[PDB]
Amino acid sequence: ASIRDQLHTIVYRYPPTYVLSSEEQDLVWKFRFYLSSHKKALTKFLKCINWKLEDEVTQALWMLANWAPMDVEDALELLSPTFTHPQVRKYAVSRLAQAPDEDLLLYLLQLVQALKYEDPRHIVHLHGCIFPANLCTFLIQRACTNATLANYFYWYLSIEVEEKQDERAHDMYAMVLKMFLKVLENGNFNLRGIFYNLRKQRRFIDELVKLVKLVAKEPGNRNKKTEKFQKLLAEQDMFKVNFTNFEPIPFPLDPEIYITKIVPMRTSLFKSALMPAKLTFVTSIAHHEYAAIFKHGDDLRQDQLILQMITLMDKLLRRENLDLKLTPYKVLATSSKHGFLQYVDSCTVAEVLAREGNIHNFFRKHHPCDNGPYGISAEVMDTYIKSCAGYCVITYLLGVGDRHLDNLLLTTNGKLFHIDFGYILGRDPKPMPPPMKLSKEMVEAMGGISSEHHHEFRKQCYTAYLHLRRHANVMLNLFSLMVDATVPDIALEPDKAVKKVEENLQLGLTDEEAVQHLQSLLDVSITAVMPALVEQIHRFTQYWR
Amino acid sequence: ASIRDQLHTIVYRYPPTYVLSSEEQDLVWKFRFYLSSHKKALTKFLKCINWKLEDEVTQALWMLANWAPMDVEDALELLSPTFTHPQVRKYAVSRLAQAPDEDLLLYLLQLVQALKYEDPRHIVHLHGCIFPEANLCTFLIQRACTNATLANYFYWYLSIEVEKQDERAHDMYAMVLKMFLKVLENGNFNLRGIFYNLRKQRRFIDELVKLVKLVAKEPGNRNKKTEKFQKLLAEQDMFKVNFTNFEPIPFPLDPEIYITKIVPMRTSLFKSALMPAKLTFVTSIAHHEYAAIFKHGDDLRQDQLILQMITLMDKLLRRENLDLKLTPYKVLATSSKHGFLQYVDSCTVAEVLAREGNIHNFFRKHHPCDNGPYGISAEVMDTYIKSCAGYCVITYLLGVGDRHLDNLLLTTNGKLFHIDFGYILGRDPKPMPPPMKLSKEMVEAMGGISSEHHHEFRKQCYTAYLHLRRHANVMLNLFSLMVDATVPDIALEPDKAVKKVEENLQLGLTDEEAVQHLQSLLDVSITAVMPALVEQIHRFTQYWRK
Ligand SMILES: CC(=O)/N=c1/[nH]c(C)c(-c2ccc(Cl)c(S(=O)(=O)NCCO)c2)s1
Ligand SMILES: CC(=O)/N=c1/[nH]c(C)c(-c2ccc(Cl)c(S(=O)(=O)NCCO)c2)s1
Repeated sequence: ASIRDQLHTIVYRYPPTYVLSSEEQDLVWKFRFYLSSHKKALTKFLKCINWKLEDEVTQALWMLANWAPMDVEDALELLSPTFTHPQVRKYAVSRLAQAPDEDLLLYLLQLVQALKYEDPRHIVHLHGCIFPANLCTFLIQRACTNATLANYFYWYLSIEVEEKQDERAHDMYAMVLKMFLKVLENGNFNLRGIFYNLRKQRRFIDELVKLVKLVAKEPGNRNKKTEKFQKLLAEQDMFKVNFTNFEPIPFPLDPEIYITKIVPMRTSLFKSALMPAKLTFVTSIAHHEYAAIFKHGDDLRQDQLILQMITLMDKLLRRENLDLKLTPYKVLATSSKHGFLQYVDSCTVAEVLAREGNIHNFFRKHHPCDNGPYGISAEVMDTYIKSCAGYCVITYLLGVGDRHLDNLLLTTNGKLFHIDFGYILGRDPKPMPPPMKLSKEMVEAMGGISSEHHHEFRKQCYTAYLHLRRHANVMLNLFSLMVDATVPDIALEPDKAVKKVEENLQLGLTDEEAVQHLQSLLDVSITAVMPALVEQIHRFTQYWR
Repeated sequence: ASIRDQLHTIVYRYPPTYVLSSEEQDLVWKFRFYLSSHKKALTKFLKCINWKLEDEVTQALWMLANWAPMDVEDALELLSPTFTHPQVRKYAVSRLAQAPDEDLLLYLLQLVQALKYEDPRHIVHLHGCIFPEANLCTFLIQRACTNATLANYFYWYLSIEVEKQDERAHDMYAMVLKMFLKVLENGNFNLRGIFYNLRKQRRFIDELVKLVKLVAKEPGNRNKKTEKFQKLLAEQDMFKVNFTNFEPIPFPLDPEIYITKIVPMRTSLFKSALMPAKLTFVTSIAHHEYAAIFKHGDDLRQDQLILQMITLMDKLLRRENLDLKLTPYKVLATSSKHGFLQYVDSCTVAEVLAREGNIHNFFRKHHPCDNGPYGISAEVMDTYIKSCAGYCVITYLLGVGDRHLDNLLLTTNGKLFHIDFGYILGRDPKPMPPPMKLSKEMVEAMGGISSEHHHEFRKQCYTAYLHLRRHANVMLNLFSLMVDATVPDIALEPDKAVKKVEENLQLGLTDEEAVQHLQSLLDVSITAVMPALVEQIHRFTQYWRK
C-alpha cells in the first residue's frame, strides 16, 4: 500500500517524547527489516522492543548496528535515562564522537547531566584504573583534546561538586573531576598546559571573589561602594593576584581570549540591586579591552540554560536562512553564587524612554535617514522588528515570565534582547501573564497596529514559530536531559517541565492551525497593551448596550 | 508555456475587475489570441483593447465572436456602464438569452439598472416601431412575455422607477413600461392574460393603500388601530375591490400563489412607530393560508437588494453544498413607501429572552432530547450554529448595521435570521460598530468559547467565507450595476459602495491569510461581548503598568 507509508511518516518523523506508538510499533517492525528509511526512524524503533525478551534484543542489536547511522540529537535521546541498555548507550556515545567539536560543545551541558544516567560502575571502574567506550571516558578524552572543551567541562563539573540523592550524584561528579584533573596532570605537555591554565583561573576567581566580599562589607550607597572597589583593584598585592597586571589567563567566560590586567577606573557597578561590576580587562593581543560583568550573588545555571537555548534556536533559524539578529551573550557560572556574563553595550529600554521620549527618537538620533521610514535608517527598523519577532517567539516557547523595561534592552543598531531569565516555563511572580510579552512602547516603535512594519513583525513571528516547530526534537531532547537538572524552575516539577515546552510548541496542530493559534496569542497580548484598542473594545461591549 | 502560464492563470481567476497591468493587458494579447481556450480569459481580454485604437477593435470582434462562450455572470459585467461599445452588448444579451428563466429572475433588479446604461436610441427606435411617429430592452420584454412570474417582477420594478440627469433616466424608464404594457395588450391570448393579471394586482394594491391610509388617519392607540383595520377589511363595497373575497389574483410578492381573500380576524399590527400590518391571505387552493406583511412607511429597495444578495449567496453555498440554513424571506416593494414582506414564523431574540431566561431553555422547550448534546436535539443545535455562521459572514461582507436583539429572530426550529436593513455597507447610527455582530446571548447559546459547538460554528464561518470569496465576481458585478440604484446607503458615496464590499472580501489575501483576518474579527467581536474575556484583557494591561 501507499497509505501505510504515510501513517508511518506521521509516526517516525513527528514527535519524540510520545510513548504514543502502541502496537503500530509491531507493524513498524515488519517494514523495519526491509526498510529503515532513516535515522529518525531508528530512534523510534528502539523504544518498543527492549525489556521483554533476550532473543528479541539480539535481533534488535544486530538491526541497530546495520541501521543507517543516527543523527546526533537522537544520540542525546539515547543517553536519556529512559534507555537502560549498555549497548545503546555505547552506540549513542559513538554518534557523539563522530560529531564536530563546536556542536559537541553546545550540548556539553546536557552531556554532564547525561553523566548521571550512565551506569555508576563504569565510573568506579575507571577510577580504579587510574588510581591504586563508556561516555565519561569519552568526555574526558575529548575534553583533553581541546582546551576550550577542557575549560567548560572543568567549570561544569566544579559547579556540581560544591555542597539524599544529591550525595550519590555529587560523589560521582566529584569522582569524575578528580579523574579529569589527574589525567591532565599526567597527560603530556599540552594536557599539563590545560591543567596549569585552569589552576590559574581558579586562583584568579578566588581572589576576585575575596575583593568583591570586601566591597560588600564596606558600607555605602552604590557610588561609595564603587569608588572603594576601584581602590582595591589598584591596591597592589593586598591579594594573591595583583589586579593591575597579571600573568595571562584564558578568560573562563571565553577560553579563546587571554586576559592581562584590569583597568580600575573603567569598572562600574550596576543599577540592579544585587550589584555586579562591569569590569574591563585588557587582552593579551594589542591591549584591546574586553568587558564582562561579574555577579556577586546568584546561581546562573538557569540563565546559562536559557541562553544556550536561545543560541541553539538562533543557529537553527540561521541555517534556514532566518537571521532575527538575536544576541545570545555568553554566561558561565562559576560557583553557584558567582559567575560572569558577557557584556553587550546597550541602553535599557526604560533608560531609553526616560532619556529619549520614545524608541524612535533614540534610533533616529543614532541613525538618521531623512528619507525613510520614520526618519530612521531602514536597516535599523528591520533589525529591530526581527529581534522583536525572534524574542517573542523564543520567550513564548521557553515560557519566559517576569519581563519589563528594566529587563529588555536595546542596542544602537536596533536589536532588542532579553536579560535575567529567572522565571522560566511560565513561572511569573504575578497572577496573570499576557501570553506574549510586548510593551506598549515596543508596539508603538513599530508605528502602531497598522504599519507596514507591524505586518512584517507578525509575518516574521509566524515563520519563526513554524521553523522551530519543525526542529522540535533537539530542544525536547535537551530538556529530556535536564530533568534532574538543578535549575530552579525545572526543580518544582521535574516531569512537567519537558511537557510544558512540548505544549507550547503546539506540535499537534497542523501548520495553518499553529499560525492561527500563535496569531491569537499575539493579538490578545497586543490589545491588552494598547489603550486605543482597549477603549475600542469597551465601545463594542457597549454596542449591545 | 511553463512559467508565464501561472501569472496568466492567476490574472484570469483572481481579480474581479482590474485597472492594473495595462502593460500586462498588452502582454496578454500575444498569448491571449492563442490560448483563447477558456471563457473567463475572454472577459479580461475585452477590457484592454477598446481604450486601444480602432483597427484592432475589428480584429477583437473576430476574436470575440470566436471566443468560448461566457457564463452569464461575466455578461452582467459587460452590460456594465464601463463598456460603452454596441457589439459587446449584443454579445452580453445573447449570453443572457442562454440563461434559464430562474437565473434571469435573480438578476432582474440589476438588469433594470442596466437599462439606465445607454443606448436611448434603442428605446426610441422600438418606441417609433410601436407608435405613430436580440438587443437589450427588446430582450427583457420578449422574455417577460414568455413567462408570467418573470413578467410580474418586471412590471413592479418598472413601476417603481416611474412614480438633473435623474429626470431623463426616469423618462426613459417610463417609455419602457408603456411599451411593455402595449405589447401585452396586442398580445396573443397569454400576453393579454398576464396583462389583465397585472391590472388586477394594481387595482387591488391601491384599494389596500386607501384602506391603510384610513387606518393610519386615526389618532387612537395601536390596539385601537388594529380593530379599525379589521373592520375596514370586513365590509365590502367600501372599495372597488372587496377584501373578504375577490377573484383569484396571483400574489404580487409571489407570482405562483393565487389568493382568494384576506382573512380579517387573523390580521395583526406591528409594534414599530410607523406601523406595519400582518395579513393572512387565503390561497386559491386547498385553503392553504399565506402570511404577508404590508408596510406603509418607506421604500424597501434596500431591503429587497439585501435579500437578493442573501438568496444569491445561499444558492452558491448550497451549490457547493453548504446549507447554512439561511432564511431569505421574499421581499417586494410595490412603490416607494409601500411593500410586501414574506412573513416567516419567528420569535425575536429579545422576545425569546424575556419569555425565556435563555436561548437554550427556548430550544429545550421545543425539541428536548435527554441524550441530546444539551436538553436539545442535535439537529436543532447544528442548524442554529450554521445559521449564525452564515449570518455573521453575510452581515460582515454586507456591512449590515444596527443589529439588536429585536433585529434578529429565532425560529422554534433553530434557524437564526436577521430581519431589518436600514443600515448597510457599514452605515450605523452608532459610532463604533463591532466588525462581527454577536449578542453575548448567542454565544452562550453555543455553550461558550471553550464549548465545541462554538468551535464548529467558527469553522463554519471560515469556510463560508472561503467559498464566498471564490464566487466574488457575481456579487461584484451586481453591485457595479447597482451604482445608480437609488438605495439611500449607496447614494451617499455611490462610487465607493462596491469598493466597501470588495474590502470585506479581502481578495488580496491568500486563503490561509483570509481566514486569519476573519479570525481576528471574530475574536474582537466575541471578547467585547464576553465580560470574562474583557477581565482577562484587563489583567494583562495591568502587567506592564507598575
Ligand atoms: C547597560 C547594560 O546594562 N548593558 C548590559 N548587557 C548585558 C548582557 C547585561 C546583563 C546580563 C545579565 C544580567 Cl543578570 C544582568 S544584571 O544587571 O546583573 N541583573 C538584572 C536583573 O533585572 C545584566 S547588562
Ligand atoms: C416578527 C415576527 O414574528 N415574524 C417576522 N418574519 C419576518 C421576515 C419579519 C419582518 C421583515 C421585515 C420588516 Cl421591515 C419587519 S418590521 O417589523 O415591519 N420592521 C421592524 C421595525 O420597524 C418584519 S417579522
